[PDB]
Amino acid sequence: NRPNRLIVDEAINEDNSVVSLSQPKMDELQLFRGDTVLLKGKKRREAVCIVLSDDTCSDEKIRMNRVVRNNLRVRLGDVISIQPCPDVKYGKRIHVLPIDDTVEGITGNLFEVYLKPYFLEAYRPIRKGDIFLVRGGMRAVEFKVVETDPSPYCIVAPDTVIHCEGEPIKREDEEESLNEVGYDDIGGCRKQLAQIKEMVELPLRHPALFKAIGVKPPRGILLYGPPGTGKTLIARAVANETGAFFFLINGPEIMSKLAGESESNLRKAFEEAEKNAPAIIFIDELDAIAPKREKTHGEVERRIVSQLLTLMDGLKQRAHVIVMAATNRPNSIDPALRRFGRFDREVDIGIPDATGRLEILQIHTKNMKLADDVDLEQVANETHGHVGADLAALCSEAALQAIRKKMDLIDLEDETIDAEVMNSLAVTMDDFRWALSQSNPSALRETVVEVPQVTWEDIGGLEDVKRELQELVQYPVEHPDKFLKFGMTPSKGVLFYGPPGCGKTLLAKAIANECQANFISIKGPELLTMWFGESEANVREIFDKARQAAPCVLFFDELDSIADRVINQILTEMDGMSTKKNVFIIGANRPDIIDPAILRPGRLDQLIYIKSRVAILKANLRKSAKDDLTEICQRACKLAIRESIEVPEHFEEAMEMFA
Amino acid sequence: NGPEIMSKLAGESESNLRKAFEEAEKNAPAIIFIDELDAIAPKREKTHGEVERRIVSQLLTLMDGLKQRAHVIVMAATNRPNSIDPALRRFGRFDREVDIGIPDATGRLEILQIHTKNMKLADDVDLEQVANETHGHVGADLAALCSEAALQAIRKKMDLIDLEDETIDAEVMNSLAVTMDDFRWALSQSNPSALRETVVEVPQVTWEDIGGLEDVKRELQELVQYPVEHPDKFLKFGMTPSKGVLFYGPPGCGKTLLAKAIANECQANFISIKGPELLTMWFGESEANVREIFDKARQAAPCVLFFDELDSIADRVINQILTEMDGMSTKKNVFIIGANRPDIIDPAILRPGRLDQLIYIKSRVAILKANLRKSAKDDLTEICQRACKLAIRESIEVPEHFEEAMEMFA
Ligand SMILES: Nc1ncnc2c1ncn2[C@@H]1O[C@H](COP(=O)(O)OP(=O)(O)NP(=O)(O)O)[C@@H](O)[C@H]1O
Ligand SMILES: Nc1ncnc2c1ncn2[C@@H]1O[C@H](COP(=O)(O)OP(=O)(O)NP(=O)(O)O)[C@@H](O)[C@H]1O
Ligand SMILES: Nc1ncnc2c1ncn2[C@@H]1O[C@H](COP(=O)(O)OP(=O)(O)O)[C@@H](O)[C@H]1O
Repeated sequence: NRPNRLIVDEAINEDNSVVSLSQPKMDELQLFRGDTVLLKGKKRREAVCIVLSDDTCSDEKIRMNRVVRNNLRVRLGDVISIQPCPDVKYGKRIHVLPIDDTVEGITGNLFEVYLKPYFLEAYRPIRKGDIFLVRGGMRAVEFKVVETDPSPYCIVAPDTVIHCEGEPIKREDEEESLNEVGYDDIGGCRKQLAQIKEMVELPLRHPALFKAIGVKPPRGILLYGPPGTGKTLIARAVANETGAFFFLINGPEIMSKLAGESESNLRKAFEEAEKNAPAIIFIDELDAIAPKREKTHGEVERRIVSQLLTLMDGLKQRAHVIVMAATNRPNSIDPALRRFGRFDREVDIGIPDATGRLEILQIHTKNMKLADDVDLEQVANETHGHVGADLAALCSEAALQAIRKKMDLIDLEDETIDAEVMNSLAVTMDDFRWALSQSNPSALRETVVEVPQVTWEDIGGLEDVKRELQELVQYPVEHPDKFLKFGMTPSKGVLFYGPPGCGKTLLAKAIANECQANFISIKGPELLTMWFGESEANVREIFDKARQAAPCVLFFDELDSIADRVINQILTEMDGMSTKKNVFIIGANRPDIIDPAILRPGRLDQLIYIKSRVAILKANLRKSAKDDLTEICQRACKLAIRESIEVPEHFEEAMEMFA
Repeated sequence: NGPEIMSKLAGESESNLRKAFEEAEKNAPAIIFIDELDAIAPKREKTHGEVERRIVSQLLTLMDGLKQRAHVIVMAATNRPNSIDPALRRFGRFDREVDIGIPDATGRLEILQIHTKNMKLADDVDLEQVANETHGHVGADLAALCSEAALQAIRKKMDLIDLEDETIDAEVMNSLAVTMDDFRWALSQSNPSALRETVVEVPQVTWEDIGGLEDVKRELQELVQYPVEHPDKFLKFGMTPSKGVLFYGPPGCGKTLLAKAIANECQANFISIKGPELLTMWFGESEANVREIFDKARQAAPCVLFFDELDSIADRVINQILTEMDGMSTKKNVFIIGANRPDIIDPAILRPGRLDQLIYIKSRVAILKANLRKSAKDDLTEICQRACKLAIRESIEVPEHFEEAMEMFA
């Protein structure tokens, strides 16, 4: 019913002048490639840009970056009308202007700097009144098309004289900034972002629905993670994204107010968020305001939490507010905010994976002229355990470096601090090398969630167990119905005991690869020691970030390290682990100091043990002449590389009771 | 609302509680319900305040001030005996405990049913199923589920169909159905993580899941199957029934599946307090947590208690379980089972007034029949499982394997 209309979705191609559809739709709409389309959005707007194809598009959702989307006064979810519009004629005169707030500080001629680079061989269809963004000179510039000759919309051709006077246009009310915290600004946090998104989607963008309805719509949204994971952003952006009024509550701020005035604030906090509703009240650094754990010692520290819990209930479904809190971990927060009616929806944000950090890194360089030798992916690679902040700060450092070298030293000619300068000012792969080898690479590490990369290629011999695990996992994850035709239910865990350097680990990380499910490597030394004292509570937390990161396979290497608390605790959270969910559990030199209970059912009821020393030499020199296991292959790669520096091709020089 | 009553200026707090009763004593009969009390009156070791102390008082000053003629029944909701101040327990204040607990198999169903008495559930919505896989949830958990699952429907079908237009009206929601795929989504979320604890269920397993050793089988039925159905037949001899029994021996022997069974023949609940568990996964220094167990024990009667893996641990925990063992009103349905190391076992536990009954655990030929019942026609289970597998893995590759799988103390 009404084919020409489709639901706006985020864009894959960040290029302003393009909207991409799915092929079947485009044929249904007699649309080709270079095809120029017309777009009628909300508030009576029209945005004529170019349409393309896209395999991951929806047969009814038109992908489109925020520019083309704000130029329609549309949010993500609203549906627009597309219509082929090939009757556009090469402009003649394109009189434009910069929104006075993206230019405050840049001197010189904009045109030459941002305009020309922008249009040169693009022919970007443009329509009178469109606000488009240009990233150059190490920042962002918003330009408003004031008057276009082939009116309304024309195609900026090479012969279309593009005028630019000198009276930056004041930013009109409704024309929200494009420099605004957006979805496109958050990277690496895909799957979980996607979760915040649906929770609010309904109550936040479809208000009335919760009037003609009587259903419990989340109110409190808690975000977990370590400082710099990007909660604020993910927050300010989901609000800035769905047209909600965003009202912030900086936790340290709310404490730095006279003993009492504190309250009044939180109250106005909600008293103002309940005004412009839909609205998201974001409590930043909550663990500072409401940490009623064993740090709760105060005649006023207690009144505050109350006052907030008195409001974290006071809000009715009709209020149209979704309160979002950002704490660090289950224990930083008061166990009373967990009540069902307050902050009941946890969303774990975590450390960005290999790909993440890249996106992230990419996201913060969308302005600086990176060099041809800047392999951002590289930067992403050697940075193993960083968070957003760490990664962003890096781009600033690395960047400032450029500016600290080339430019001001060249002060000698003079101080032309202008556009053309920053514009051509490049940041080479040596600027990141400097930024990285600093006093900032020291990132606050913790337990990471990655997607196993190693397959069965890095494990030779013992192919006995290999064809076994694939049956307790490679079948209940891809073949769900084949496991309801027998009656029996899958195992919750398994155990791998034996001598060191045997293969257990490289196997546990492997088994997950064949299921594309994450992994969690909780080393033995580690829970007890390097984490937090008396942390039988830290253990339940592990499972939280475990069952949540599903599909996944858990693995506690070196279980012999430790019926005591820790063990018994890992055992308790082992039974309460919703079996009917993707939460596998591996185990790990001393089958004696091992509590038999761990051997017992409902836990590690599976018992395994670890030709071999002939093929484990092939998968140990693959990426490495043609004539403990690795303790030798390494003493060779060395005497082999030390023999060259002194022709890349050594060895002679290197040379059951329990079962 | 307890947090509410604390979030008021140091002092105004009182005035409230007073009007609280000053208004409830007006429209009386009336029930003054103190929500989240453990926040107001937790005079346990968290009682550190020149004002935290005045409040509790002020309330205890009223929790007495009320006369029979007042016509008010004050109801408090706390989490456990220790969350509350031991002074509210005085006879005259809050003296009547009513333990609400985690909903059993049937419960969760009703519950689930109760929150869908409005949404057009689909013909393929087996609510009982939802009830089944959700083992340890509470009301909230279960309700929140219906909302999630529900919103799901509304988040799919409807607004996507925004394309026609936004007719948010009755006929829409009316025909808007919530399928068994909406609950599948709601369940496989970040909410199924329910706050588990010790549950009270009605043993389902009978004597069918235990073959061999029918010696003890015809024994327990005499210390329970007779004093629960035949009360007078136990006052015609003089002797009084045993308060407990003990089952020691090698692993995977049958003790547990027996303790849960013995209760089934009496339709009496059961409580499985695993060994690792009291000490570890509960709360530290919890010789007080142990008396609590008996509280939720004698209360859930008729019932049979069972501490599996007693060898895990005269120390506190044990001695404590022993103390609350004598003070356990014998003239009430409070049986007590026990549970690989008859050495690290304090003889006192062997002694009378406790586990004066001592038992030990054909067999490995019939324990194979009750292990393949609901499962060809040509440690005990450590094999029957390696078979059901190589049997189902042999099909995915026709539902019918084995060859492939293959006293000092007494
Ligand atoms: N099957 C294998 N294939 C390739 N390399 C292996 C294999 N087994 C052991 N290694 C090498 O031996 C070292 C120990 O590897 P790993 O398998 O990760 O530990 P582990 O045997 O599981 N540890 P542990 O639990 O203490 O016995 C590594 O540096 C590997 O390169
Ligand atoms: N009599 C029995 N009938 C059927 N199955 C049994 C029997 N005894 C043991 N099993 C199996 O053995 C495993 C251990 O069962 P269970 O009887 O519950 O423990 P237990 O012997 O009481 N434990 P423990 O106190 O450590 O010796 C289970 O998976 C059962 O299926
Ligand atoms: N996942 C990410 N992708 C891109 N940028 C990120 C991400 N996480 C953090 N950042 C950047 O790091 C900084 C940290 O932001 P913020 O959300 O406020 O931190 P916090 O998690 O402490 O609240 C921001 O300026 C943001 O742009």
